Amino acid sequence: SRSKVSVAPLHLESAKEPPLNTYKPKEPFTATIVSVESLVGPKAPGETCHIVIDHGGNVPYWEGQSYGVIPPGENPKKPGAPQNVRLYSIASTRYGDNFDGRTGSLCVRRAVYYDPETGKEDPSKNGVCSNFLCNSKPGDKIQLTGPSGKIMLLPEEDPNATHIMIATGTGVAPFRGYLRRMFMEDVPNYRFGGLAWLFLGVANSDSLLYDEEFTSYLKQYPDNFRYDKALSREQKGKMYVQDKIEEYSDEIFKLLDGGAHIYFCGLKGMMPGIQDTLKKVAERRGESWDQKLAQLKKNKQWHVEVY
Ligand SMILES: Cc1cc2nc3c(=O)[nH]c(=O)nc-3n(C[C@H](O)[C@H](O)[C@H](O)COP(=O)(O)OP(=O)(O)OC[C@H]3O[C@@H](n4cnc5c(N)ncnc54)[C@H](O)[C@@H]3O)c2cc1C
Repeated sequence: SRSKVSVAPLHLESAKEPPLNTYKPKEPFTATIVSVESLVGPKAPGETCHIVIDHGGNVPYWEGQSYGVIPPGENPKKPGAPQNVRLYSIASTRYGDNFDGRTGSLCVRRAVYYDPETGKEDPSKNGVCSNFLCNSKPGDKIQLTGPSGKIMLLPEEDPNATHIMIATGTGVAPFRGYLRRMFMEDVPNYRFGGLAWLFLGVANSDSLLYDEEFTSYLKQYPDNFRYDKALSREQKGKMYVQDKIEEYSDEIFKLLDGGAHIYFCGLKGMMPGIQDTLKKVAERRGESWDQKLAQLKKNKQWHVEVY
């Protein structure tokens, strides 16, 4: 009776390459919604929902990939054509939230349109797929394609590697799946003993996603996990993720020089600030960020999936 949760079926560890494009837009797999829950409190700027989908084992994936969802309806401008696919990073491990290899989960922020001037909402301008997803109920069907993506696959060749994960908002999704695989699940062939460090930037406390889960790893694996948060409307210029990275810049640089992998996922808007900060930090140390970056890319330590 140990701390790691048993997962099945272990034959999901036997594949040598990740599944890709198993289902395509012309003939999607019809999955079923198991549950939908809001992840945020009243003060969040908008709703972010957690959706568990039963694919019954027919649409397996690896951590870090995405599922494509085709919302119902006709393409707003392709008469007789189906809506385009929207991609969502999978937020669960390959065994899924019920530890049985039958489900996958998505972390979806509702894209709501407000008139800038009148602040008035106009539902005809809301994002179609995200609202359809957070409006779903148990038993509803969803058309899935994929899985897709290789950029965010977790490098497992060294089980003692260092992984520094920087997310904003729904960009936390792939990291929830990495971390359950590193810490929560009993996966015999992947026993993590390195350092995983998660930085998460959100608007405020009520907008934190999966905080209870991440906080718990702090108490169980104090030597292998670090977690820092930045609340842009409730912290110590206000607080963005780049500021936290600045705070720990020496450690981070030291880790990157030692071979650490670094990942960024979430809204593309997060990137410019981060890159400014890293250049300024490098400069203070007397290093060229440009040269450092070229080296991290060459060594395959730099992983970005922003949208
Ligand atoms: C690799 C990848 C991973 C992703 N992972 C995630 C994830 O984990 N979670 C997540 O929440 N998203 C994720 N996304 C984004 C996701 O794919 C969708 O882009 C997002 O959910 C919005 O799609 P939608 O169909 O709701 O909006 P769409 O209907 O495509 O609308 C796009 C935007 O246009 C605004 N808009 C629409 N019509 C008008 C109009 N007439 N005038 C003015 N504005 C208008 C809408 O309000 C919306 O903001 C990811 C994207 C990629 C590429």
